Amino acid sequence: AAQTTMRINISTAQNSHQGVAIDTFAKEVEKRTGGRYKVQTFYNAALGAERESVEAVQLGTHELTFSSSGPIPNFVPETKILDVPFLFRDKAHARAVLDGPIGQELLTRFDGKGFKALAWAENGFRHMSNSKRAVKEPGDLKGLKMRTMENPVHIAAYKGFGIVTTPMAFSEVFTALQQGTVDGQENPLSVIISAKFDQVQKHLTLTGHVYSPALFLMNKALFDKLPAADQQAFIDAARQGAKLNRARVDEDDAKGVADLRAKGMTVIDNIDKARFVAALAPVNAQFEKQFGKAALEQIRSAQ
Ligand SMILES: O=C(O)[C@H](O)[C@H](O)CO
Repeated sequence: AAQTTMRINISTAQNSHQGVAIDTFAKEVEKRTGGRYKVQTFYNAALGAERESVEAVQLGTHELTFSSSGPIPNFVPETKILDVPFLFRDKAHARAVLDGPIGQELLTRFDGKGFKALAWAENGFRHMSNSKRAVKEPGDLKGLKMRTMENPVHIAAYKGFGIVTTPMAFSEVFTALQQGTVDGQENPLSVIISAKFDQVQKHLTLTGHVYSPALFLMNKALFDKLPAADQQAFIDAARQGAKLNRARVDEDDAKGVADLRAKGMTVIDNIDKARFVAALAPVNAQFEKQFGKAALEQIRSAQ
């Protein structure tokens, strides 16, 4: 029987929340299509880091990618609202928003930019790490040189803390931290652990300053050529991928502080979040003007 082999990649390790996502997706696609579609999985930025990969999928040089929302505004501007600091109360809030009508509407914004966005998934809440000093209050961030993703909302937000930002593809981060080009970076525990950033970062604070969604993306032309039953199979495979992805994030978050302490990191997990929110007031006010009160309240009031 005719079979098609496609490729999907991530910037992170096979042994991570995102590796679980794409391995689960590949297994489900094969099962739900009775072997007529197979998906080869690639890790650690093989086939490109996130921005390059989203571009590649748009071009069609490979078929699929799983990416955080970080580089997405370079392609689909509507997702920026999700990247606002301190927008989501907790993972349940974020997941409910993305799975429900608000997130579905955002998926439709990908169609006109040459993707099928199969499903929302999760990277996690992001936390600040660095080599220089323990961060116990927002003032401790001032002057730190921090790598960021290629995301305009994060860059503006972190400048609000007095951080000196440098956007970089994820594939360059470990080496930049090791060499001291930047003092630090920010990422969920799922990434910090799987990327072994404990080896090149002494300090971590659970600032939880933004929620980082992720997405399964497919080249639109390729998706549209799938038979209808197979389109449905790919969507359902992605949703199952998101389920196991989120479960792994939950496990990582539950055990991660003890794990990273055992590995030698000084992890500050007791901070006054209100103080960090207050520090961003000027930039918060700009985001409120940018996205509008209705859209931000629509998300904040979701339950
Ligand atoms: O820091 C980043 O670039 C991302 O969190 C990473 O590629 C996983 O999605």
